[PDB]
Amino acid sequence: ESLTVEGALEYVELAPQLNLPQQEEDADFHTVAGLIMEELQTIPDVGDFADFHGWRFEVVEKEGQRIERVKITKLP
Repeated sequence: ESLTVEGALEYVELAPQLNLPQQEEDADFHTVAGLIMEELQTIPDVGDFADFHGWRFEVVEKEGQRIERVKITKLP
């Protein structure tokens, strides 16, 4: 599977690689999965997604209640 990360990748680890923008100190999430929950404000099902700074984050696999895998694509 093409362009996917684990839910629990750290923003701090992903972002410098996608040039995502730096976060502030009052950080609301630390992980890809956390990013998704933050934007949605709810428990994402499979195939829920969040758009953020020009990218889309889509939950492809849930293991239980954990977001296991997310698929990163590009927005318009």
